Formats: sequence, C-alpha cells, structure tokens
Amino acid sequence: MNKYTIAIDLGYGQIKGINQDNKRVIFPSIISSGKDRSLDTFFNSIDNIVDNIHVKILDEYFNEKEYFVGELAKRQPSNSSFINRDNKINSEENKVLLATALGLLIPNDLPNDTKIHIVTGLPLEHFIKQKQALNDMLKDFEHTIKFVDHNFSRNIKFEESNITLFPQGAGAIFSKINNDISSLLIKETFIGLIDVGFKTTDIVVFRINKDKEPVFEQEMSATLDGLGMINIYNTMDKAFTDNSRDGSKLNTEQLMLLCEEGKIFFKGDYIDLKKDLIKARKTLSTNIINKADGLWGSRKNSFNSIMIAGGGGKVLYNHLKLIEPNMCQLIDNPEFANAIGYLEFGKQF
Amino acid sequence: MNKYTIAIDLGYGQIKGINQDNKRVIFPSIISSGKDRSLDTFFNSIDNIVDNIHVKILDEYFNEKEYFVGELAKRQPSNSSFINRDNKINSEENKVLLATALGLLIPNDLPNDTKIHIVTGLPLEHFIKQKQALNDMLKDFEHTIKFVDHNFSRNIKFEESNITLFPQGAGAIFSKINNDISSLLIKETFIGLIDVGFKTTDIVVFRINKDKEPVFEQEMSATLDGLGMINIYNTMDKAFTDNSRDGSKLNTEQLMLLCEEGKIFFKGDYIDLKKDLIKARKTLSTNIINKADGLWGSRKNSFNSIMIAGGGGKVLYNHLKLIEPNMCQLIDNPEFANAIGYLEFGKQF
Amino acid sequence: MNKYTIAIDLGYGQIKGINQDNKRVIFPSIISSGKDRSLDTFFNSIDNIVDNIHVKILDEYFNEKEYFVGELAKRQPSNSSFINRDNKINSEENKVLLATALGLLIPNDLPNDTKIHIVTGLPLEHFIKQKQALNDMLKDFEHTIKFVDHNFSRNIKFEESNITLFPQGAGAIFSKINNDISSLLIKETFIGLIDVGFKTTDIVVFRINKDKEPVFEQEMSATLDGLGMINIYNTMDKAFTDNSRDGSKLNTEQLMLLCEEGKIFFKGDYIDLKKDLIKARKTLSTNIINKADGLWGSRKNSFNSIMIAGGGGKVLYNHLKLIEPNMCQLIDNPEFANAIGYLEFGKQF
Amino acid sequence: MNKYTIAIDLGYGQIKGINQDNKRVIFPSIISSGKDRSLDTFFNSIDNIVDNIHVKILDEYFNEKEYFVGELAKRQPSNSSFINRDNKINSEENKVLLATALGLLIPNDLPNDTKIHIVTGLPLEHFIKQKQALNDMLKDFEHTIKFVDHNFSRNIKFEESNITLFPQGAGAIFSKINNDISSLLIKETFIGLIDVGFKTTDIVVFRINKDKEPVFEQEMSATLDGLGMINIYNTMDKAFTDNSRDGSKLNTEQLMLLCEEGKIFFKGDYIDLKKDLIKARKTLSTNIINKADGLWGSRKNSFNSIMIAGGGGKVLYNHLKLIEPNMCQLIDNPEFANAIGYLEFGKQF
Ligand SMILES: Nc1ncnc2c1ncn2[C@@H]1O[C@H](COP(=O)(O)OP(=O)(O)O)[C@@H](O)[C@H]1O
Ligand SMILES: Nc1ncnc2c1ncn2[C@@H]1O[C@H](COP(=O)(O)OP(=O)(O)O)[C@@H](O)[C@H]1O
Ligand SMILES: Nc1ncnc2c1ncn2[C@@H]1O[C@H](COP(=O)(O)OP(=O)(O)O)[C@@H](O)[C@H]1O
Ligand SMILES: Nc1ncnc2c1ncn2[C@@H]1O[C@H](COP(=O)(O)OP(=O)(O)O)[C@@H](O)[C@H]1O
Ligand SMILES: [Mg+2]
Ligand SMILES: [Mg+2]
Ligand SMILES: [Mg+2]
Ligand SMILES: [Mg+2]
Repeated sequence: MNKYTIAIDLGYGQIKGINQDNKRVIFPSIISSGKDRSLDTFFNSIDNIVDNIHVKILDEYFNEKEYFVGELAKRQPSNSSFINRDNKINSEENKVLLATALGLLIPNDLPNDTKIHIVTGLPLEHFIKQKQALNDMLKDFEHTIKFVDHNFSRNIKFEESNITLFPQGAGAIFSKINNDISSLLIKETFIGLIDVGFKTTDIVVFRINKDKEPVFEQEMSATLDGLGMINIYNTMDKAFTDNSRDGSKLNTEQLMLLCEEGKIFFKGDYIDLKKDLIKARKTLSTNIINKADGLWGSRKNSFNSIMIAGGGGKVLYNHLKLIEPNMCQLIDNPEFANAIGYLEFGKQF
Repeated sequence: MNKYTIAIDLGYGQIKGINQDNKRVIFPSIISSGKDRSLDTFFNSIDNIVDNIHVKILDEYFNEKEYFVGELAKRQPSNSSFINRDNKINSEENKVLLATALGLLIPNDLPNDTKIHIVTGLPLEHFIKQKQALNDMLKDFEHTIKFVDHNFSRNIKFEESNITLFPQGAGAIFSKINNDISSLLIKETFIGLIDVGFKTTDIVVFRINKDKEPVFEQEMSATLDGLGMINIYNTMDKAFTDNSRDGSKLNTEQLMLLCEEGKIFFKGDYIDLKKDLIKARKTLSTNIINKADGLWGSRKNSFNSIMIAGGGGKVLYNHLKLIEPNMCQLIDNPEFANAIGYLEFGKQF
Repeated sequence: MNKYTIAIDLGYGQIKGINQDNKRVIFPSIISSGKDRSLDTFFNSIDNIVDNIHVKILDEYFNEKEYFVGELAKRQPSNSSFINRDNKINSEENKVLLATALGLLIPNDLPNDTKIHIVTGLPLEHFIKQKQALNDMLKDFEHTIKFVDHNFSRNIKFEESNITLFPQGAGAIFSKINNDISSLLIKETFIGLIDVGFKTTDIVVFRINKDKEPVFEQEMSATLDGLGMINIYNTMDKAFTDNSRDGSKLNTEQLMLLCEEGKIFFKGDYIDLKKDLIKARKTLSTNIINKADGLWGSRKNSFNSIMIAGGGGKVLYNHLKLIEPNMCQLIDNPEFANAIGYLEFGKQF
Repeated sequence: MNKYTIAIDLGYGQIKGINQDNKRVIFPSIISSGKDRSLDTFFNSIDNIVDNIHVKILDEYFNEKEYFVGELAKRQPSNSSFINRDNKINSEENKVLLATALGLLIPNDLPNDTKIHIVTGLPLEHFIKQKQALNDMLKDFEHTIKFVDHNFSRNIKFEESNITLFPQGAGAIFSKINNDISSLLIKETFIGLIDVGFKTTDIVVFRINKDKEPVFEQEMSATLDGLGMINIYNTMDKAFTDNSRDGSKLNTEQLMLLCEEGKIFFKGDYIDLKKDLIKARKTLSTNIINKADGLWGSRKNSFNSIMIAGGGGKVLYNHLKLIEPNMCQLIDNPEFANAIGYLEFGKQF
C-alpha cells in the first residue's frame, strides 16, 4: 500500500531523526549494556522515553541483548567510549542505533501493508564509496524491537525500493530552501553550505545555472575528514589534564559536559578552562575557513548565500560568520538540517 | 480525614521510630517472654516506659501473650538470639517489634474515623524482592496492644492508603536536606549517602540534573549485605576469648556492651581490648571505602557533599572520614536519619 | 539584575495587561488564522505594532502556526466566532492570547538575570475552583514568539516561583486605591468594588477591622456567571433580527461595533436600535442590583465607598448609579483595574 | 533599518562622546574595581548616572567583571594608573572605557534592526601606524554591559563596515566650520587647529585651494607626543613634594584638583602652589610656540585663522595667544571639538 517516510541520520556525534509527521527525536550516539531498571522506576518517574531507552532487539533467530543507549548510556561508566565508534557501516553499534529511532518514530498500530521509506545518508566522499556497503545492510536489516519500561514492539524489515540514499548535506539545500531561495538565486553564482559535524565537517557547494536551477560542484566541495567538533573534545581533554597536573581524566560524560560549558565541576571545585574553550573555538573556525578557501579561488566572490549547519555550526556561528558578513547566515534547524532535507526530498518518492 | 503519621524503621540492631508530632523512640530489637512484674514494682519505680517495656499483645483470635521487649529483654538471659536473627520481615519477632513502637508512638485523644499513615522501610536491594512480603504483612496486621505497668492500651489495625513503602536511605537525603542541599547542589553532581547499620551497609547516590532535581542511579548504589557493625561484635567476641586466655565467652548483653566501650569488667576486673576495638573499626572502615569505590570510579570526583547515616557511622566518623575529607560529613541525627526522611517524604499523602 | 514582573488579564472581552515598567497593552480576545502580509504593508503603514499583530508561535515539537490576533483578527470574517468561545483555561486558544502580550511587555534585550514573574487571574468563584489547570498550563508553557512585520523573537518559558495568581480585582482595592481610600475608610465599613466584564461580572467587598486593615467577605461577594456584557450583545443581536427581519445576522465585527455605537451601518443605511440599546443597558444593571442585594441584606447600610470597574462598568455608570447615588464612583481605569490590581498587589513579589 | 551615529573620543584624560541626537557625555578615563553599592543609595541620591558609574560587564563568553569607572573611580583610592596608564589601544581598560561610552549614548526605545555607525579618534601619526590594532579590536567587540542602580543593560556588538575611523583634529575643521569659515577662506591660506590634549598635543593645518576647498599638509602638521597637559601634572607633582618638605604625595584626585585650583587643602591647611602652576602652564605655552614654528616657517604668515581645541586649551586660550594675537581664535566646545566633528563628518554614512 502507501508507504510511510522516516528520515534518520547516522551521525557519530548524535543521532538525528524525524518522521513524516515532523515528530523528531535527538539523542547521542552512545550505547551501553542494559540492566534491569525497576529500582530507579520507583524513585524517579520515567516520563521522557528518550532519556531512558532501555531496549532489547531480536534477530530472526531469537537472539537479543539488553542495551542502554543514548543519554541512558551516557550515564553509564562502561558505555560506548564515543572516541572509538566503529567506522564499519555494518557494525552492531550502527545496528542498534538504526533500529533505535525507527522504534521511536513509527507510530503505534500502523497497517502492516503500509511500509516505511527510510531515508539515510553518508559523508560526501564516503557516499558512493560506501553505497553498496549500506545498501546490503539496509536489506539485511530484519529485526524486532522491544522497549523496556514502555513496552511496545515494532516489526522492522525492509528490502530494496523501500529505502532512500542521499548524502549528508545534499538535500539540506537541494530541498527545504531550494524552492524558497529563488528570490536570492539569480544566475551563475554559488550558494554555500557547510555542515559542521562532530567527526567530519562537510563542505558542499551548488552552482546555479542560467536556468535558475542548482548544479553540483565536486572540485569546489569536499569532506573534511578529521575536522570537526571531535577536535575540540580531544583538545580540551589535554587541557583538563594539563590544568589538573595529576593525571585525573574526565569520563565520557564530563567530556561532553566540558565542551558545552568550559566549566567542569571537579572535587569541590570548578576547574576553569573557559579560556581554553575560547582557544579551541577560534582555532577550529579558522581551520574551516582555510580549507574552504582551499577549494575556493576567486569564486568566493561568486557567492550569494552561505549557510551553515550542524550542532557545531550552532555553537560556532559567530566565529564562522567571518567568511563573508551579511552572507553567512544560519539554517533553521542546525541539527535537523539533514533531517528535513532528507524528508522533503524523500517525498519525491 | 486529618490522618495521622508515624514513621518507623525495621533496623536489626534497634528500632528507630517517630510520629507526626516528632515524638521519637529508640530501643534494641530484642524480645523475650513476659513475666509478672509485681515484685520488682515495689522495689524500683517502673517509670521509664521505654526502659521497661512489659507489653501485652492480643491477636485476631484474642490470644494474649505478654512479652519483655527492648531494654528489659536485653537484661533477660533467655532473650531473643538476635545475633543470628532470622531476616524474615513477616516474622513473629517483626510482628511484635513493629507493633511495639506503634502504641509507644500512637498518641492520646484520636478521633473516631481518623486513621494513621504508617511509613516503613526495606533494604534497598531487597526493596524489589521484599516489597510484597511487608505489603502482605501490613495488610495482615489486625491486633490489639496493652501496656503492663503503665495502664493504657491501643487498638492497632491498618489497611492500604495508610501504608507507605520507601527504602532505607531513600527519603533521608531526598527530603530532610531537601531545601538545605538545594543551595549546595548546583549542576551535574552526585551527593553521597552511606547507611552504616548493624547488619547491612547501604550506599545510595543521586545525580542532580541541570534543573536542580535529584535523579537516582541504581548502578552507583547498592546494599552491602554482610558488612556492618555485626562484623565488629563478632570479631571482638573471638578476641575476648583470646585476651581472657581461658576460653571464656561473653553473653549477648556483654556483646553490645563491649564495642560501645571496649573495656569489659570480667571476673572482678576489667579486660582490655581497646587496641582491637580501634583495629576492627578501622578494618570495617577500610572495607567501606573500598566497596564504595567499587561503585565509584572517577565519579567520586563528581561529588560535592557526602553524608553518612546509621548508628555505626556516628562512631566511625573519624575512620569513615577517609572517603573524601571535608566533603564527607556527619548527619545530625545518625540514628534518626532514616526516620525523619521517612517522615516528611512520607508526608506526601 | 533581578527577575522581571508582568501582570496581564485573561478577560474574555479584551485581553488586558501592564508590565513592571508601566507599559500597557489592550486588545480584544479574538484570534484567527495567519496569512502572509506584504501587499497591505505597501499600501498602509503598520505604525502601531499592537494594531496589526500577525504572529508565529514556535515550539520544540515544530508545530508552529501563523495567527491573526486581536484587531487583525477582528477584521477577519474567518476568525473565532467569539460568542461561544470555550472557558477551558488550558486551551490552545488561550495559549495564543497569553503568549501575545508576553513579548509585547518584554522590552528589547533584557538580560538573563531577568525572569518574568507573571501575575494572572481567575474569576472569584473560579479562583479555588480553576486554580490547578492554569497552574498546570503555566507550568507547561514553553514557546517562542515571532512578530511578523517587526521581526523579533522572545523565548517564553516559565518555571515555578515565577507564577502568581490572584482573584479578579482582588488587589484592585486591596492595593491601587488602598493608600488613597485611607482618608475614607474609618471603622468596620465595607468598601465596594464591582467589575463588569463581558462573560462574567464580579462584585467584591472588603470589610475593614478596628485596626483599619481590610478583610475579605466570601458571603458578601460572588461571581455572576451568565450576567455580563455578552447578554447585551445577545440582546442587540436579537433586536437587529427584529429590526432587519430578513434572517440576516451581523458578523463578529458588526456585533461588537453595535454595542459601542447602537447605529449599525447595514445595507448602506443606519439600521437604528437606540431605544433598544438603552433598554438593554437598564436591563443588565438592574439585574446587578438584585444580585448585589442578594448578597447585601441590612449590611448595605454600612457602606462608605462603591467603586465600579470593567469595560461594561464604563458604559453602565449611570445605569448602575441607582445602587447608591452620592457614594458610587468610577475607578481611574475601569478596564485596567484588574491588571494594575494584579500589578501592585503582585509587587509583593 | 537605519544605522545610528555615535561619536566618541579615546582621550587619555577624559572620554568625550556624543550620539546623533546631541546628547553628549564626559567622564575621566579612569577605571577601578566595582563593589556593592547599596548603602550609598539611601544617604544620597544616585541621580546623575555620569556621577555614579557602577558598571557590570558581561563578555560574550560571560566572565562578568565589575568596575567603577570615571568619576566614582576617581573617588576610589585604588583606581587605575592614569599617570602611567598603558598605551595599548587593545587593552581591556580601553574596552571598559569604550563600553561605558557606548552605554550612556545608546538610547532606549531604539528599533529592532537598527544599528549604530561609530567614529573613533587616533593621533595623526598613529592613525596609520596604529590603525589595524584598533581597527581589529573594534571589530572584535561583542559585550553586554550592565549599569547598576539605574536598571538598564546594553548588549553591544559591532562588525566591519559599520565602524568608521578618522584621526584627531580632522572633523573639527573639515566639518563643523565648513559652512562658516568658507566665507572667510578665500585663496591659498592655511587654517589652524591646535588640540591641546592631555597626553598628546595635535597640530593640524589645511591648505585651501584656489577653488575654496581644504587640502592637507603632512609636513606642516604633526602629533606632539610628550607635549600636553600631562606634563603639568608631572610638574605639579614634584612641586608639592618639594614644598611639602616631607615626601607627602597627593592622591590621584587632589592631583586633578591641583591644576584646577592651585590651592590644595592639606593637613587642615591650604597649601598654595600658585607660583609653579603659573610657570607650568607657561612652560607648556612655551613648548607649543616652538613646535608651531617648527612646522611653520614664513608659512605662518600665510594664515587666515588659527583655532585651538583640547580641554587644556580652554584655560590656555589667552595664554597660548602669544603665537598669533587675534589671528588665533577659540573653538566653541574645547572638550567636544573632536567629537562633534566626528559626529558631523561621520555622517557620510
Ligand atoms: N548546545 C551545544 N553546546 C555545545 N556543543 C553542541 C551543542 N549542540 C550540539 N553540539 C555539538 O555538535 C555536535 C552534533 O553534531 P551533529 O549536527 O549531530 O553532526 P553529526 O551528524 O556529525 O553527528 C555534538 O557532538 C556537540 O559537540
Ligand atoms: N553510642 C554508641 N556506641 C557504639 N555503638 C553504637 C552507638 N550507637 C549506635 N551504635 C551502633 O549502631 C547500631 C545501630 O544502627 P542503626 O542506625 O539502628 O541501623 P539499623 O537500621 O541497621 O538497625 C548498633 O547496633 C550499635 O552497635
Ligand atoms: N467604549 C466602549 N463602548 C462600549 N462597550 C465597551 C467600551 N469599552 C469596553 N466595552 C465593553 O466592555 C467589555 C470589556 O470588559 P473587560 O473589562 O475587558 O472585562 P473582561 O475582563 O471580562 O474581558 C467589552 O466586551 C465591551 O463590550
Ligand atoms: N576646567 C578645567 N580646569 C583645568 N584643567 C582642565 C579643565 N578642563 C579640562 N582640563 C584639562 O584638559 C584635559 C582634557 O583634555 P581633552 O580635551 O579631553 O584631551 P584628550 O582627548 O587628550 O583627553 C584634562 O586632563 C584636564 O587637565
Ligand atoms: Mg551531520
Ligand atoms: Mg538503617
Ligand atoms: Mg475582568
Ligand atoms: Mg583629544
């Protein structure tokens, strides 16, 4: 019958997802072992299901494992250490996280003849290179989910022609602004889109033609592998150990707490690292502009709009504005820029 | 219906209880039979009713059984065994001990329809295991008490909506410090509560969130069964047979008498075990901190205040200081820490 | 700095309010759907922002809607019907009217030390009766405004210890005139306050003691539900169908245009009901006197000051003068006496 | 929207600023620590905000420092240096002075997308040498300032293409007299402008052409570093200590009062130093005669008008008349000479 549409993302930083109903979810890309949560059930009332995703996922052979995942995994000390998430696209780390949002974004009691289009993405250099790696993994995806503490299952199995493949940052401007920026696009310019990811920051440019339609440039656009917010967590982790002078290491949760604040609490004291947070944010923003103008000669003057996105783009927008003032603006949903771009351009099918 | 409130404990070493009117009692959990106290009545003034609990207990079948209980039963040689006491919460021991502090704290001049909200406790790990059995027992409760040598009686029966079930150490720092630690809790810290009881040792933490609300962590919190003051009494008892050099052994009253002082008067002279009293209390304090850090990795750095509870921590506070100095501290009522925590957090109804 | 204060009124005739800084807004309680405005921007300049509030309301769930509200909704023939708008205080329609006046009373660029202490109200009998639903909704409230044609947003979200309720016109004479009427209040004299609104009408009196301090009379003050200005609009509608005799009915605008004028411009002609206008005005105010003396037996003889308020009280001054001439008077702002009464007696906080 | 005009001066003696609407401020260039002003409110009225500048300053990373600046800081004994204040134009001291300058000139009720164009001042040699140091720091500026005891904050931010830079002595004769002295200037003369600043004195001349337009001479004009009012405070410093015959040093406050009165009240006595104070101004009056003719050969006879400026020259006008008696003349506002020129000639945009 008619098939539903759910747009997800495989971001190493945090998983970003939305359905056809615009009901959207967001949670960090961290998994852990699952343990029986009934003692904490009586003390604090579990209201936020996204905060408390204890979950068990069957295979087709009745094998399933307990999992804490996300914020609940970030409270665990032995979770996925988040600096070492598996770069294999077919990892079980990928498997649980992929079924996680699909459990959360399928509403209750849809008809079984109504399937769901899933819309995903890859980093831009890694899209065609790893397309069939994901394509077989999407067809291999055949599970059944069970939520602990909320107790509603989903049957999850899809073949080819139920899936959708467009890169990270591609449909973010190829949809959702492409039918809206027509007042600004005139002829033979370039719109600028930079998705500031956690591991990898993506640089993507669209040339507009004579016919007021976007066309893609691949020599002026690239994936910055190893450039992203992961540099800041790695930098400030040295900054805490250099300021503590003891070898005291923050955990995984204090790491992500640090580069949102710059003021970690530590043993009756706030170890002040706000100055080093200023040091990282100006350094990374300078590094993005330099790699941008590596791809950009005098065609930077051929720009008319520069949009940025990502959670890093939410927190670097002032320093990343300095490519071009009055042209470096921010997109509406910096996290969900891929998500609705996957959604509306997934509505073509 | 202005329903009354009484908060009690089921502590193995002693029973700690308090009413709505903040009238509080404390007495050891030792029972014996009741025998006719008219001879000693003319000798010594039976004045302290808490010291002299000769009590008459009916049942639903009107089977009166007098009992010496508490301090007077401790004076009896044929008392409860009490060092290998059965841990059944539905025991006749616990039927007497729970009904003991009721009539000792049920006040005078109650209305005809007005009931009493009773608040009890469980061990934290066994709160899942033993929730039914106390709920079996409190529903079962239908008796009538009577006080020998003080000439008054109480009716005692309860139903549901009068029962209240929170674990040991749950409301002690949830409430009772609730508006006081609110100025201390700031952002993403844990607070430390350790109950050093007689038989059991509890560890319980609370993550406070961004929103200044405590949330519970079941995996940094456990009941250390087999660790407590019961080890020290059992250690020094064999040490008493050592330093006496004759194989002579104490009784049950001298057992509790010893490790409150350490210098037992035996055969016309003191017997000195003060060195081994310092040894065993430091030995248990070593075992607490290590098993505390069994649940506490570098999250010990995420503490801001540690409190200790139970009767043992009051006399361990110098040796239990070594957890985190000037962050660990002593609660003001080490016995009644659970009781007032049962009181106000039991006053939700 | 310190936390900010806003007093607004949820009155169903016209939404009223005045902030901490004595900026005040007022607009009728009419909402409509919003549609984009660029054409009428070019013809006629939007000089008053309150005149032409096209508004978008954000949420985290991405369920934004455009709205015409107040005067801009009054010109709409597709607006709310307003003759049967439901009194659900937790309704989404009440979210539109309440979030409207928030950013209007918040000046541009307030710091984060400022947090808005809202002071709203209920009807008198509906104060205790309908406390918790609005207590739930103001606890629930989390949005962000967007002004079309003026383009500035306000993140609006309220914690507890930021909300405050009072009954309708409670501090209107407990404060705001209480320093002035100390010349007039002497000893055990009832001062009188009447608020004549659209749906409901409240009459509240305060007994003063021997110590010249006011005290509340719950048996000499009540809510006149079903007696208000809406009955004049319901009468003048039926008088117009008695005068037009076609079956034609005025819209939501021409009905509200009538009871201020009495001479509707219909079919290019002044269909007149000036006699039926005054008769319906002596109908309502006489129906107040019976409800006034329904709460006032012989105790009317002890009065010293009758005050009236409400927008209906502005247009029924001589109609309601016959309660007690040479004593009854008019407050300075008949409409804003609720909001300033919420303001000044809200300045306890 | 429209971009407003605010003209300030970075004078090391006193910061001299004005908005587009001619509301102008003046305060000495001294900062100090900001501490809790509560008690001084009740005794004496905090009316003049120029008199009582208690300032909180947020950063964009929000380090929240607090300062007394200017007149209140002059009364503070622990104030800034001001006799050897650092010449770093990018200092935090210069920022706090500039933030205080912007705060009293940015008006309330300014529309939403309006901004401000700002004009600064530079020494005539240092306008090219020290150009980009200031021109980057003004681009760097994004701070939120809080004025205590007046309850209004200012989030102030500036970017490129809104700041504007003209050196000292430029606009006072290029504008502000261009409508007036154009009747006076005829053919091939030089106009004169001598800004007697605190630290540096400014010599600037304009050649008029045949076509009655000003044009600039770089070798008939220079910046007199080490020549100005600051030599008089240095001279009167040792003039007191030699006349005290004790080494008793005046404070920073009495230093400023000394060259305004010459009769300082000291140890219950007026110490009169009128002898050296007449000599010290004539010492300064001598050192500007010589530097005038150092730039002016027989071209001194090619003059039609000499103006003087600077706050020191107001009490030096008759005493610096010795160069050209009645060929020299006086500007209207010797303090505000640079700022009104920066106001008027800064209205290019
Ligand atoms: N409020 C915030 N403060 C600090 N950092 C943030 C915030 N929100 C998001 N981030 C950063 O942005 C990253 C999220 O990037 P995201 O858009 O999910 O890219 P990806 O698709 O690579 O995961 C996080 O790792 C986090 O460090
Ligand atoms: N003054 C004291 N001296 C020595 N030991 C004490 C003293 N007060 C209490 N204790 C010890 O503390 C124990 C009481 O612990 P308690 O807080 O009642 O825990 P529980 O709830 O497990 O019974 C007793 O068994 C006793 O050994
Ligand atoms: N100038 C006026 N002419 C006629 N009626 C008016 C006028 N001003 C106000 N009103 C009437 O008063 C009502 C406003 O009452 P209001 O004080 O806002 O009470 P509420 O708090 O119940 O909304 C309107 O519905 C309107 O009919
Ligand atoms: N009434 C006065 N009496 C004495 N000196 C004054 C008076 N007014 C201003 N001054 C002197 O003039 C100086 C102000 O110079 P100003 O025009 O602000 O130049 P700058 O731009 O270098 O700060 C002060 O340091 C002060 O010594
Ligand atoms: Mg991404
Ligand atoms: Mg205990
Ligand atoms: Mg009203
Ligand atoms: Mg100057």
